[PDB]
Amino acid sequence: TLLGTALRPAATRVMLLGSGELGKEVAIECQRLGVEVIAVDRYADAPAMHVAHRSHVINMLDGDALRRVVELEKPHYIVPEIEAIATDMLIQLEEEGLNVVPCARATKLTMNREGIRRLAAEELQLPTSTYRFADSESLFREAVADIGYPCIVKPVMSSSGKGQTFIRSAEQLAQAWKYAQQGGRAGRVIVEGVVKFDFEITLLTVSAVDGVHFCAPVGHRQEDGDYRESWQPQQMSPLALERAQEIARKVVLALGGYGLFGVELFVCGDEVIFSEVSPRPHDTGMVTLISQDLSEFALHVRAFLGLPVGGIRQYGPAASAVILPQLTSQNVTFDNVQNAVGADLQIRLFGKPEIDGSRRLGVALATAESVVDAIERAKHAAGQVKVQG
Amino acid sequence: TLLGTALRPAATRVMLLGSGELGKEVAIECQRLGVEVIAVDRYADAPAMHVAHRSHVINMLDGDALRRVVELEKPHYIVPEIEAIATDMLIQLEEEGLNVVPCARATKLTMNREGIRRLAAEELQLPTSTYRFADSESLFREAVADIGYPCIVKPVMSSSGKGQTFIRSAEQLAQAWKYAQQGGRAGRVIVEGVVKFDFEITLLTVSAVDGVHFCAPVGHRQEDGDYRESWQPQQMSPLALERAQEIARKVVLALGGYGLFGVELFVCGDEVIFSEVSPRPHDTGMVTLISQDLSEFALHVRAFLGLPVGGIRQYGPAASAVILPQLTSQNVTFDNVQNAVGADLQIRLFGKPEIDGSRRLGVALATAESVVDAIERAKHAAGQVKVQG
Ligand SMILES: Nc1ncnc2c1ncn2[C@@H]1O[C@H](COP(=O)(O)OP(=O)(O)NP(=O)(O)O)[C@@H](O)[C@H]1O
Ligand SMILES: Nc1ncnc2c1ncn2[C@@H]1O[C@H](COP(=O)(O)OP(=O)(O)NP(=O)(O)O)[C@@H](O)[C@H]1O
Ligand SMILES: [Cl-]
Ligand SMILES: [Mg+2]
Ligand SMILES: [Mg+2]
Ligand SMILES: [Mg+2]
Ligand SMILES: [Mg+2]
Ligand SMILES: [Mg+2]
Ligand code: NA
Ligand code: NA
Repeated sequence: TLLGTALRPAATRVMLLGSGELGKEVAIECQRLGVEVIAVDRYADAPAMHVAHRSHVINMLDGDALRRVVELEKPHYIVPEIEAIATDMLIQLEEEGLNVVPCARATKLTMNREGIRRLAAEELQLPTSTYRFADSESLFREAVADIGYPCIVKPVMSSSGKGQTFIRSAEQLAQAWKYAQQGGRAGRVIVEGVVKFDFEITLLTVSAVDGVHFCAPVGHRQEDGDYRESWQPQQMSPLALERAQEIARKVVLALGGYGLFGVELFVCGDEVIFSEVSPRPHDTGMVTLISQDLSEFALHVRAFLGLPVGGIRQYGPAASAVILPQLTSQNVTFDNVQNAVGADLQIRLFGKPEIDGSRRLGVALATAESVVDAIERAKHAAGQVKVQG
Repeated sequence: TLLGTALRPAATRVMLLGSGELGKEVAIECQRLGVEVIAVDRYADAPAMHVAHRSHVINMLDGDALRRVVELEKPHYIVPEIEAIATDMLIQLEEEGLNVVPCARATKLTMNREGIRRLAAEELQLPTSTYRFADSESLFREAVADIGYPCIVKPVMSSSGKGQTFIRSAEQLAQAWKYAQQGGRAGRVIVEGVVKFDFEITLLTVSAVDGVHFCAPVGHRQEDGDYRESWQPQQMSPLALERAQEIARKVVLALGGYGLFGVELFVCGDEVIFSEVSPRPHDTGMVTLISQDLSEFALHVRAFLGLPVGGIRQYGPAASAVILPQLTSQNVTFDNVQNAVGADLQIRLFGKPEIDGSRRLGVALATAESVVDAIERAKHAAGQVKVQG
C-alpha cells in the first residue's frame, strides 16, 4: 500500500457520495492519513463538506451527473454514504477501473430491499423474517393475507423507517398502502412477518486484506423509524454470537469488497435472524466513536485502502444517544453545552445547515461500568442540550 | 456555553494561528462540535488548512497583517500553535475584546525565555536550572563563566532547539555566540546550567471551568532538537508526581486562562525541576491520540470553549514515534504502509506539501502491555514507512 500527499500530484483521492455525519467521520479519518477528499451531496454545506478539500452538489441519482463529477475529480475511490445513488453508473465506472467501496454490486443489491432480501434468504439461505413483495394494492393485500398479522410493510427503496407501517389488522390496510406509496421513487413494497426478538443488534463487520473482523455487538433502541440509543457491548450467548458472526461473514463476503458493513440482526435467545445490512458504516455504530480504539469510520477507511485491520480494541461499556430536535430553522444554536459534556461524556454536533421538523443534529456519547449506566448518561446529556433556532 | 452552527450566521468561530499537525488535530476537534474553523499560516496548504472551513496565508509576525485577518474573520477565539507570532498585537486585540487562548499574557511570557524564566524562578519560586542572561559576547563570555561547564546556550526567542549550543569547552564560545544569532530574530541569550536528570517529562495540564486536571505524565526522547519517541505513563514516584503536579498547577494558574498547557520538567529521584511550558498542546502529547479518551487536542478545545473536563481516562502503556525523513521533494509518497498499521497500531500522515531537509511528516501510535513494548511497536511501525520523493 502506497499513499500520496493530499493536494500534490501523487495524491490519493477519495470521493464521498453522501456527506452526512457518517461521511464526515470518514472524511476526518481520510484526512488523518493525508488522503485527499472530495465531498459530494444533494445540498450545500453538508457535514462532510466542512472537512473536505473540495465539494460538489449534484443529483446523486443522476448517472450522467455522477459520471461528470467523477471525470472531473478523478478520484481513486468512490465511497457512498447512502442507498439513493445511481448504482448502475457505479457499476460502469467500476468496470471503467474505478474502486467503488465496498463494490458496485454491494451497492446495487442493497439499495432495494428486493436485491438484498432475496440474496440472503434465497441464495445464501440465511434465516430471515417471512416476506412477500407487492407492486399493487391488490397484490399488497394478497401478501398480507398470506403473511398474516401482525406484519410490517415497507417501500423497497426506503430508509430510516420512511413509509413503514406496523400492521395489526385489515383496518389499517388502506392507509398502510397509501403511506408506503408516499415513500420512495414515487411503487413496490415488502410485506414482512413480525419477528419477535429478545433484542436487536448491529454487528459491525470488517472485510479487509487480512480477513473478516467483528466489532463487539451493538444493541439499539428504535423509536419511530430512528435509532435513539445504541450501546456496546450487547450481552449475547456464546452460541448466538457465533451464529451472528457466521451470518455476518457470509453476507459480507457475498456482497464482496473491502470495507465495514452494518449487519442488522434479531436475536431470540440462542437464535439469530438476518434483517438487512449497510455496506458501509452504520448510524448505530456511532457509539464506536467513544467505545473503540478505531471507530467504525477509521475501520472502513483502513479496510478500503487495502490495509490490514489486525484487531479492534473495545474499551468497556458505552452508549450513544441522538440529539434529535424538532424545529424549523436555518440558524440552529446549541446552549447548555456545559451540562452535556464531562467525565466519560462527550458530544458531536454535525454542522447541518438547517432543519425543517425532526433531524439528527448531533449525538451524545458516554462510557460507564455497565451499558445501563452509559445509556442513561448518554440520554441525559443529549437531553441537556438546548436546541434553539 | 452556547455554540452556533458552522457556516451559519450564529456560527462560533475559531481562528488558528499556525496550521501544522498540532493545529490539524485542534481543527478536527472543533469540527466535531460544528465550530467554524479559519486556519492561518505563513505557507499554503498547511496541514490544519486541509480540515478547516477556510484559510489565510500571512506573515504572522506582522501585527498589521494579523489585525487585518482577525478583523476580517471576527473570530470568537484566536488559538496559536507556535511562539512566532506578533504577541503584541495579540495583547491589543485582547484589550479590544478578542479571546486569545489561553490569554494574551500567557503567550507573551512564554515567547520570551526571559519572561517565563523569571516568572517561574523568581515570582513563583520554583526549581529550575541555573541561568543567566548575557546581552554582549563579553557578557555571554562572563555568564558561561558563572554557570560553568558544561552549559547550554539559547537564544531568548528560540524553539526546536534553534540557535542552541551544548557547551563543554571554551573553544565553542566563538561559535556559540554566533549561533545564538543564527536563530531568533537576527540578539540576546540565556545560559543555563546543565541538569543531570533521570528522565524528562511533559505534564499535560488542562486549566478549565472545573479547575485544573492532569494527564498521566509523558516521557520522551529528544535528539537533535526534535522529540523522537514519547510514551505514557512515565513511571514516577508518587512523591515525584505530586511535586510535578504542584509545579504545573502553580505555573498554569500563574499564566492564566483556559486551555491545555505542556509543562516540561526534569525528574531526578523524587525531585522535579521546571524547565519550560507551552501554553498550548505539545508535540510529545501526540501519544494522547491513542492513549486517552480525550486527546490533548480535544482537551484544549473542551477547555477553551468553557466546558468542564471532569476526568481523563488513560488506556494503558502507549507510545508515539515520529516519521521524520530527510530529503527534498514537493510530491512525497508513503509506501509499505500496510506494515505500519495493525492491532493496537495506527499512523498519521500530515498532508505537508513539501520538504527540503529534515521534516516531521507523520507519527506512528501504539499501545502494548508495557511502555517498553509500546515504544518498540511504535518505533518499528514508523520505520516501516518508506518515504519517497
Ligand atoms: N420483520 C421485522 N420484525 C420485527 N421488527 C422489525 C422487522 N423489520 C423491521 N423491524 C423493526 O423496525 C426497525 C426498522 O426496520 P428497517 O428494515 O431497518 O427499516 P429502514 O427503513 O431500512 N431503516 P434503516 O435502518 O435506517 O435503513 C428495525 O430496526 C426493527 O426494530
Ligand atoms: N538546562 C537543561 N538541562 C538539561 N537538558 C536541557 C536543559 N535545557 C534543555 N534541555 C534539553 O533540551 C531540550 C530542548 O530544550 P528547550 O529549552 O525545550 O528548547 P526549545 O528551543 O525551547 N525547544 P521546544 O521544546 O520546542 O520549545 C529539552 O527537551 C531537554 O531535553
Ligand atoms: Cl415475494
Ligand atoms: Mg434499511
Ligand atoms: Mg438508520
Ligand atoms: Mg435498519
Ligand atoms: Mg521552548
Ligand atoms: Mg522544550
Ligand atoms: Na476544508
Ligand atoms: Na471496491
